[PDB]
Formats: sequence, C-alpha cells, structure tokens
Amino acid sequence: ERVVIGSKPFNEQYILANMIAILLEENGYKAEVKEGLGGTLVNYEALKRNDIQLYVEYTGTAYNVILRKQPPELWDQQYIFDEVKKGLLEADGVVVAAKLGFRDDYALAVRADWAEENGVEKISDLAEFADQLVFGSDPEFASRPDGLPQIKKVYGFEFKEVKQMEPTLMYEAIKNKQVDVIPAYTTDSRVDLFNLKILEDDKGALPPYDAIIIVNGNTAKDEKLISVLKLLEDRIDTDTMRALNYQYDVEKKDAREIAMSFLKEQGLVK
Ligand SMILES: [Cl-]
Ligand SMILES: [Zn+2]
Ligand SMILES: [Zn+2]
Ligand SMILES: [Zn+2]
Repeated sequence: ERVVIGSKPFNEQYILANMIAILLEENGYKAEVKEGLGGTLVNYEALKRNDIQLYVEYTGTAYNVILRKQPPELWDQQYIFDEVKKGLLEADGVVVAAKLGFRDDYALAVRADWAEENGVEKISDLAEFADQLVFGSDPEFASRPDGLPQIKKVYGFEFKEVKQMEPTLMYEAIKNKQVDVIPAYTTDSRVDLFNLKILEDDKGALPPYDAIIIVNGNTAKDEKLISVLKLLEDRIDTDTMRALNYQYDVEKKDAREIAMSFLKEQGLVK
C-alpha cells in the first residue's frame, strides 16, 4: 500500500521523511517523500485531507500553530506533548505515532562577534538593540503566533526589519550581514560553523519543539504501518540529527543516502 510522507523545507525533514520511507518500504509499503508543499499549515492541511499520510511535526508547532492553543505561563515539554497528542486526535483524528528523540528548537541567533562586543547573551539583551536589527526569518517564524509575535509580547520588542527566506539560507544570510538575527534551528550545526551565537531564551518565550511523527486518522488504523513508525521511537537524538543535517547541508549528500547510512549503522536495516 501507498504512503506519501510530507515535508517542510529543511534538512531533517528530508532526511527523516526518507528514513521513514525506507523503513516502510522494508516492511512492504511503497513510500514516497513529497517535497515542496510548503510549511506547517500546508503540510497539516495535506495530512487532514489525505494528500499525505504522515509527516514529521514538532510539539511546539502543533501546540501553537496547528492547535492555536495558548502559551501556559511556563513551557513544559511533556505537558505540551500530551496536549498536542490529545488536541490533534480530538480535532482531526491525527495520531502522534512516535517521538523521534530530539528537539529542533527555534532559538534566536546573532553573529558571535557582535554579541561579544555588545555583551549579548540572552534574548532580553537584544532589547537595547532590537529596533536597529534586521531579522531574517525562515518562511514561518515572522508570522507564527510562537514566532516574532511571541518575541514581541514576551520581551516587548520588534526588530527594525523582517526579511523572510527559505530556512537553509538563514545561516549564510546572517553570516554575511544581510540580517542580524535569525531563528536558528538548534539541530543545525551551521550555527557553530558560521560563528553564530544562540541566545538564551531567558523569559521562556519559545516552546519546546520535540520532533514527532504524525499520521492522519485513516492511515493510523493500519497497525503494521504504525508499528514501523514506532521503530524510530527515541532513536534520533539532537547530536545525531545535527550530524545527519551536516551531511545534508555541508556535505551535500542525498537525503535518502544519509537516511540509509543511519539506518544501516543503527541495525534498523541490514
Ligand atoms: Cl516547525
Ligand atoms: Zn532603539
Ligand atoms: Zn547522541
Ligand atoms: Zn549491510
């Protein structure tokens, strides 16, 4: 049977989607990875109407963006997971099949040398400078309720200008001073490579983004399919994902091969 895997447009989405495809294919499915749908909302819409059967979402995204729930006073990872799992099920029959084992958080990043000069270590240190800085969003952060609107509300500042670009372009854009602040993805080692500095989210504005495989309700009836997805439960930690991402973004290796190498190493395929 046919299984189409969605993806948002960045490294680990391609890698994980392919990882899932290989495991499904090893268990009798014809799996494909669909690319270029767009972001969170379009992937979730696609999942609901069965254009895709499953994709890799993050808890904090599902909570704030998809379910449009209100930030608690404190972010608690397992609480957000529990509420996402219940809310997706209650709303659309969407099933959280598996936790992959890693967070890929939004984290605000600046150039390290600028941060060092200005004594900027945490997001509230940006307040002094924010109305002079250019923000380089990925396609979603600028407009998402847990993105800049959350930075605005919790820290009380907006940036001078907001540019949007594909996720992968953020890192060079800030390195080359086209922008000054980016919502870096914490599974992307180009933060270190390009000499950027993640700022502490000292007021806890941003939620946890635990990577989860979500499946639409009709597909989740397939228990064998579900059980294949669960082979990945907790199997991919942040350093593993960062390493696999590096292989994609810096080594320019194919997403399927990166996935296959990982699965072979882990004894998940022989
Ligand atoms: Cl996301
Ligand atoms: Zn000012
Ligand atoms: Zn590890
Ligand atoms: Zn072998």
